[PDB]
Amino acid sequence: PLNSPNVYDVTAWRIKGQPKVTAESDIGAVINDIIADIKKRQSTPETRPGAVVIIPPGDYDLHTQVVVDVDYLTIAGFGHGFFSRSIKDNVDTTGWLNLQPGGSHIRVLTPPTSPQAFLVRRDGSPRLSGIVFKDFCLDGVSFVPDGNSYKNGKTGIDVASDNDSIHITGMGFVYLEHALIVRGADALRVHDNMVAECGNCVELTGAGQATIVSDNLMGAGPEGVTLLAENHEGLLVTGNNFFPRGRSLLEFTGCNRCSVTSNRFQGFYPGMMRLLNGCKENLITSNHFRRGTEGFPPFIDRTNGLDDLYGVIHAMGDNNLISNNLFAYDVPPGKIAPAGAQPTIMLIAGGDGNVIATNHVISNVDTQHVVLDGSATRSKVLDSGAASTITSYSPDTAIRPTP
Amino acid sequence: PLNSPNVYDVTAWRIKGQPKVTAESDIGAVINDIIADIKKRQSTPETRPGAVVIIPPGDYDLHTQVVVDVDYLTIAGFGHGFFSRSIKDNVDTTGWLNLQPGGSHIRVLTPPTSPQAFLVRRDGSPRLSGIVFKDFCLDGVSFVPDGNSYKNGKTGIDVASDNDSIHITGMGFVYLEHALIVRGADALRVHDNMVAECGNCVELTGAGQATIVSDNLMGAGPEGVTLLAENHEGLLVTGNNFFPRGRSLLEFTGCNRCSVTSNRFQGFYPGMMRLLNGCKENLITSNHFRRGTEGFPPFIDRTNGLDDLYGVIHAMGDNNLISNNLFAYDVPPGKIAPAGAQPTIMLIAGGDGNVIATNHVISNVDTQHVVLDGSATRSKVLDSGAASTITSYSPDTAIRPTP
Amino acid sequence: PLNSPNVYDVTAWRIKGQPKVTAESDIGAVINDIIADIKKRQSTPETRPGAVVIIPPGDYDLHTQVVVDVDYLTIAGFGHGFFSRSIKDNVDTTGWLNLQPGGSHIRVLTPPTSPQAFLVRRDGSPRLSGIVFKDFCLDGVSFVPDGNSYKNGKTGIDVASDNDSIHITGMGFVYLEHALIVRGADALRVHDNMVAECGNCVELTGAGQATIVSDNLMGAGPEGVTLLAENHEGLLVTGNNFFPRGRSLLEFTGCNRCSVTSNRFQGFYPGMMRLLNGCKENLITSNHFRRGTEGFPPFIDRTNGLDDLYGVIHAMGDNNLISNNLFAYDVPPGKIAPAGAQPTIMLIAGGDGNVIATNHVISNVDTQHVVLDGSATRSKVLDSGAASTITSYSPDTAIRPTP
Ligand SMILES: OC[C@H]1O[C@@](CO)(OC[C@@]2(OC[C@@]3(OC[C@@]4(O[C@H]5O[C@H](CO)[C@@H](O)[C@H](O)[C@H]5O)O[C@H](CO)[C@@H](O)[C@@H]4O)O[C@H](CO)[C@@H](O)[C@@H]3O)O[C@H](CO)[C@@H](O)[C@@H]2O)[C@@H](O)[C@@H]1O
Ligand SMILES: OC[C@H]1O[C@@](CO)(OC[C@@]2(OC[C@@]3(OC[C@@]4(O[C@H]5O[C@H](CO)[C@@H](O)[C@H](O)[C@H]5O)O[C@H](CO)[C@@H](O)[C@@H]4O)O[C@H](CO)[C@@H](O)[C@@H]3O)O[C@H](CO)[C@@H](O)[C@@H]2O)[C@@H](O)[C@@H]1O
Ligand SMILES: OC[C@H]1O[C@@](CO)(OC[C@@]2(OC[C@@]3(OC[C@@]4(O[C@H]5O[C@H](CO)[C@@H](O)[C@H](O)[C@H]5O)O[C@H](CO)[C@@H](O)[C@@H]4O)O[C@H](CO)[C@@H](O)[C@@H]3O)O[C@H](CO)[C@@H](O)[C@@H]2O)[C@@H](O)[C@@H]1O
Ligand SMILES: OC[C@H]1O[C@@](CO)(OC[C@@]2(OC[C@@]3(OC[C@@]4(O[C@H]5O[C@H](CO)[C@@H](O)[C@H](O)[C@H]5O)O[C@H](CO)[C@@H](O)[C@@H]4O)O[C@H](CO)[C@@H](O)[C@@H]3O)O[C@H](CO)[C@@H](O)[C@@H]2O)[C@@H](O)[C@@H]1O
Ligand SMILES: OC[C@H]1O[C@@](CO)(OC[C@@]2(OC[C@@]3(OC[C@@]4(O[C@H]5O[C@H](CO)[C@@H](O)[C@H](O)[C@H]5O)O[C@H](CO)[C@@H](O)[C@@H]4O)O[C@H](CO)[C@@H](O)[C@@H]3O)O[C@H](CO)[C@@H](O)[C@@H]2O)[C@@H](O)[C@@H]1O
Ligand SMILES: OC[C@H]1O[C@@](CO)(OC[C@@]2(OC[C@@]3(OC[C@@]4(O[C@H]5O[C@H](CO)[C@@H](O)[C@H](O)[C@H]5O)O[C@H](CO)[C@@H](O)[C@@H]4O)O[C@H](CO)[C@@H](O)[C@@H]3O)O[C@H](CO)[C@@H](O)[C@@H]2O)[C@@H](O)[C@@H]1O
Ligand SMILES: OC[C@H]1O[C@@](CO)(OC[C@@]2(OC[C@@]3(O[C@H]4O[C@H](CO)[C@@H](O)[C@H](O)[C@H]4O)O[C@H](CO)[C@@H](O)[C@@H]3O)O[C@H](CO)[C@@H](O)[C@@H]2O)[C@@H](O)[C@@H]1O
Repeated sequence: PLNSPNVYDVTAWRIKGQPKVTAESDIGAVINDIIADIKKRQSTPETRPGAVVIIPPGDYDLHTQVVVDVDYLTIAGFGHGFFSRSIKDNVDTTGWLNLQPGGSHIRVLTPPTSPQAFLVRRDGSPRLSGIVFKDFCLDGVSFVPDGNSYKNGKTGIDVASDNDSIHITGMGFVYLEHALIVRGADALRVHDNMVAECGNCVELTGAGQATIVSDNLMGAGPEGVTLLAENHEGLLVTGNNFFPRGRSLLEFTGCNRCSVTSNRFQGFYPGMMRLLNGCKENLITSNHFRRGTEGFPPFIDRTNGLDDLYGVIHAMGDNNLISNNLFAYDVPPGKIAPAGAQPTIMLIAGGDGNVIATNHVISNVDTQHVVLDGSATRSKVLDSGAASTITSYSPDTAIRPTP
Repeated sequence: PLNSPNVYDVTAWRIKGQPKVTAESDIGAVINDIIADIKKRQSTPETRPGAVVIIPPGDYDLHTQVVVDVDYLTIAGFGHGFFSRSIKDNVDTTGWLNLQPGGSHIRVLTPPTSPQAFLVRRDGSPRLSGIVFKDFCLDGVSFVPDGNSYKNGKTGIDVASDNDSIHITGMGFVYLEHALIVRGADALRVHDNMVAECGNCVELTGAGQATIVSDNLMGAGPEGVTLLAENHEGLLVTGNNFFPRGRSLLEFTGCNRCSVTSNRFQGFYPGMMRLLNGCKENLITSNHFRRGTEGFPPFIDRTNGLDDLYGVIHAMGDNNLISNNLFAYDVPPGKIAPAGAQPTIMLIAGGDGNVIATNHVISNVDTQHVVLDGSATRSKVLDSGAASTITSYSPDTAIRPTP
Repeated sequence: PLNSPNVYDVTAWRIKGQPKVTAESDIGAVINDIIADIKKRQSTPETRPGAVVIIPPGDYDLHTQVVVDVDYLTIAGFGHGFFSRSIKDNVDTTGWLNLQPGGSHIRVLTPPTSPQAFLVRRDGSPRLSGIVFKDFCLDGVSFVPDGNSYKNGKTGIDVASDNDSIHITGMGFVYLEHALIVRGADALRVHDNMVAECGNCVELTGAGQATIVSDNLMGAGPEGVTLLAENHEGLLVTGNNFFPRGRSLLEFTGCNRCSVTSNRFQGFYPGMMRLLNGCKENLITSNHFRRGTEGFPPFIDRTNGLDDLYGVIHAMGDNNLISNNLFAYDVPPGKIAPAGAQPTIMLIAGGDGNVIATNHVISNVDTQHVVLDGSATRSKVLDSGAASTITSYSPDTAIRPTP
């Protein structure tokens, strides 16, 4: 294709001894054989620049899990190929000109014994570095036992060992229980992807540093996360459009000194944003939050099991700045839990020194813009509603009502 | 080029029955023939993954409108090829080493009755999904009757059918009356494009959902729009650099629960930002606004017909938050209209519950930072200027002057 | 590879009469020969659409400086190939599977008399236009006399003449004294790059207009700048993750009407953000600032020579809005300079009309959240700390303490 042995076309690669295996029959087997060829040629720590695996547009079955254990592997297609399998699965499709996702289309047909399509893992040293996934489609094909479960035990990309400077861009993920998992992410960029109709979209697990999640379209399922970060420092979440129907849109546990700025959040359940287990010194600013109710009939009675006192934002931690956000709450009074409750927009569930400043709230019913738990200390609430919209169970909250 | 029938090189493709037609002579005919080949091979609703059309760098004439009616079509070049035809058309080009745009360079030479270079449209179902335009140049070549009219009736890309997950990235648009139009956009991304010296840059028409317009350079002409959205819900506009000389830089009509955050706006006329016809619950925050005067001699006496009482931001609708913006106004007193008037920076033209908070204004003349129309109800103006810079003709506006 | 003479593969291109000069031995010489071939074929101002130079993954030595003097040259690899040479140089690498960066990997081995790998420069008109550098790695290989000096006199990309619509995206820069310098930038985009372990990351010198620096990961060295801009107008800095250890993370000199919004800033020294020499009318909003101390043993005793009274933000100029930011200051008393001093978070060193509004500061010791020099005029401090945390030596500062 190019005059370099480090450029692979999955549609041109023949597996020695298995002449019937094609990218169409098992792209997993073809890419593992390509990686074996890389490891054969690149055999010292000063001769391992990696390679690019090109996936032309087409339909490819993946039966065999790909183990990515080399630095600077690029897996690159020519399109994210996103298609709403959720709408297809729930309407009359008579006369429809297309019935599945496309582009550089990998159908994830992994067994339960190796359920991640791409397992990015190296035992040993150093951190896996500079791996790129871009411009292709990972499709779990079906949920179990029906299209509305958001369950199938399949993962698109699982990075399971400490990693540096990974770049996930221009991807499409659809109908995976877990689209993308990255554990121990250092200097990760999840940028300009379509991650929708997955049980869970992006899970940043274990710990992380200096990460950017930007310019993504994401929608998850009601038992799953849209974006989750665990023990991240300096994660920046910006320019994302998060839409239903994750249990949450943004969930941090033990994340400190992170920034969630300039995003759009639309959810159908309480607890769209959760800062859990002592999140400290986070900036939650310049975001648009819309709490609505489900319009799509197959999900109308589906819930994340939380009531409207949980908060649109539910925060437990110290010295977070929740500022300069707009909250638009519109839930029919008969869909509010418990019956006759004032919904909570921002709940300070616990912690010291949290500051809520310049937030504009619109609701169709009487709401508490801010509730602060009895355990909250040295809280500040400025210009985020009339006195009558701010509930401090804590005796020491300083409150400036909107004039 | 690759071992897939779904990868096309426009410079290698021969049209059966028209053997002398090349990408150089009519790339539109070549791409139409390629799309016919895709539809011949991809002949069932479960065998349509689409294809990539590759445009090497070069000068290509497009005479025949391309009709894109297949899902997951990627059209990709290797460069946006942007060149200022505006400077070229208006100065002495003696000894100039280049006189036109380049990269993957499509000269748009469409007939007046089929003027859009790319018409993206399908009659039937489902929505066209996952189409990608990237990394090429669409050039309208000339404006008529002269280079400064911003008129030629040509469009770069016109999406005229309901669409899902379209991605427009790394493009160059120049000297088109309309660069990009997208009707009924759902989960659209207009990302990291150069759209400049077009009459109109980006028109998001009809209605839309869950769209991101991010990281673009845009500049339009005095009778057209830079970014227009009509009846959008959850549109996120972030990281854009909007420069002159559109009639407006951002124009929303009937848009609700949208966000315009972390952009740079430079305009030479009033009405740089317009929220029109009852826009509700939009966040307008963390933007830099610069109102100046035309410095390029060919356009010095051009106007958009609006006076300085119209506003840098003109807002008509309910419950918008306009916060944490900087406005730098510098217009020679002789060019301010009406004669001797104080320019208006933010005009609330009408609507209920709008909040203006924490805005810094600089002006070379005495200005009203905020004017509220008499018809505005339950408005708040916080820390957006001294009492002498806020005019509320509405009697129920709550004003906290900057201390 | 494709049926166009404007598509070059550096691994396929042979220099006629120099068969020993390959991409591997001197990719500089190869690309210079490709540019001579472009110039020979594209011989008139109406036949210069430019070309693409494709860099497959591999290890390539660059001994000869590349002179880019043609419009619409795209130089494109398949991977940024980033690897921490800094960690590699300072820890036990026994059993390490990789010891250097990779991807589309250019080892910069330039002579001291032509030290920039890529010099983008043209004498004559018009401005160089539409040049693209994407998806490859520029590696300076070593700092001298040891890995921790940040010194080698090498530059990755130096744009030395006036330019329009340049695009730098998906790049990796490592172990260069200067990664990227762009003089006289007009409509430049530095987007989604990895620029780390360089003495200086991005220097926007001379003057500039309408530029975007977005979605980058950047880390410099203690004598150098992360992002520098000189006399820029309408620069937008957004979505970036700036980490240590530059002298500063953002340094503006004489920049006016620019915007720094929705970024993450982590530094180990005072003066993380500097608005120097009369910066006017800039927006600094919705940013996360973290001032910490060096944790990586090899750099523990390194400093940028400034004391803790300099400021996390140091501003000298008029009418800047510094609002809606979070500052997390944690420096052990034994590392504060001078010993026993009260650190300053935001210093207004001078100028007229600066506004500081809605800033949340956390500090491990008592700090002055805001200090205004005696020379400051018409300053506003709103909701950026209790009265005991704001010090105005200027008599005309209006202060509203946080309630
Ligand atoms: O909530 C987001 C979440 O839901 C998913 C599906 O599980 O996305 C659903 C989506 O639309 C829901 C909505 O419409 C469904 C509908 O169709 C669409 O197709 C139309 C025809 O061209 C488009 O014009 C329209 O814009 C599309 O939304 O399906 C039926 C026909 O197939 C129509 O009756 C519907 O219009 O359902 C309610 C019904 O009132 C509407 O408000 C929605 O448009 O959700 C968003 C909008 O809420 C949209 O992007 C999706 O299509 C999943 O992808 C997400 O995770
Ligand atoms: O003094 C700063 C100094 O200490 C270091 C670590 O030695 O960092 C601590 C840190 O937090 C200080 C902070 O919280 C302390 C602590 O508080 C929890 O318990 C309180 C019960 O009294 C609750 O009120 C509070 O909500 C809980 O978070 O938090 C730690 C758990 O992470 C526990 O070790 C403590 O018990 O002190 C006050 C409360 O007293 C809070 O406002 C702070 O969060 O200091 C910085 C803030 O300056 C913060 O990042 C750290 O976690 C060291 O690095 C510092 O130099
Ligand atoms: O307002 C943006 C809008 O206008 C367009 C043109 O229709 O962009 C023009 C632009 O600059 C206007 C400005 O400069 C014009 C001038 O400078 C250009 O050319 C020089 C040499 O080729 C370059 O060195 C310089 O950087 C260019 O800007 O062009 C003429 C001929 O070269 C010179 O006489 C000018 O100096 O006009 C005045 C000076 O007359 C300056 O204040 C301007 O810079 O607008 C922006 C800056 O305002 C800049 O990026 C553009 O070049 C169009 O592209 C936009 O939609
Ligand atoms: O009570 C909420 C409940 O109603 C639903 C629709 O059944 O949504 C309405 C909505 O808006 C409420 C809001 O505006 C009402 C209305 O106002 C227009 O007319 C007024 C009188 O001339 C003007 O003062 C105002 O500026 C106009 O916008 O808007 C409707 C059309 O969109 C008209 O039919 C109404 O007359 O009520 C007050 C004004 O009384 C405004 O602040 C509101 O915008 O409710 C939500 C906000 O809570 C908003 O998104 C909706 O448009 C239903 O969905 C809700 O549960
Ligand atoms: O309406 C604001 C608008 O007016 C201008 C003048 O057209 O500013 C008026 C304003 O400032 C006056 C002031 O400006 C300093 C000046 O130079 C600074 O910047 C240079 C780099 O760009 C440095 O080399 C120099 O050392 C700096 O002092 O700023 C301009 C360029 O930005 C230069 O033209 C100026 O020389 O002049 C005095 C010095 O005499 C300074 O203290 C001021 O900063 O006037 C009021 C104060 O009365 C102030 O609020 C305004 O900024 C224009 O620059 C503005 O955009
Ligand atoms: O400050 C940024 C600046 O420093 C550079 C190096 O010059 O980046 C360093 C970095 O980490 C510093 C840190 O840990 C380094 C350390 O750990 C890494 O490796 C571990 C697995 O081997 C990972 O689990 C961990 O996440 C990595 O940070 O490297 C050594 C070898 O592994 C270990 O001894 C270290 O623990 O140093 C202190 C402790 O010494 C920790 O607090 C830090 O994580 O900083 C960035 C994050 O901004 C991270 O990616 C780097 O590894 C340079 O690249 C930057 O300009
Ligand atoms: O499933 C809902 C039932 O569970 C309870 C707990 O037995 O509600 C849990 C719930 O709301 C609790 C709530 O109240 C607590 O704190 C108050 C102030 O400190 C105190 O007076 C209450 O006695 C105590 O229960 O939390 C907030 C205050 O933080 C308040 O608004 C709530 O009433 O926990 C979630 C919040 O974290 C809510 O979604 C949920 O309702 C019982 O009350 C429910 O019937």
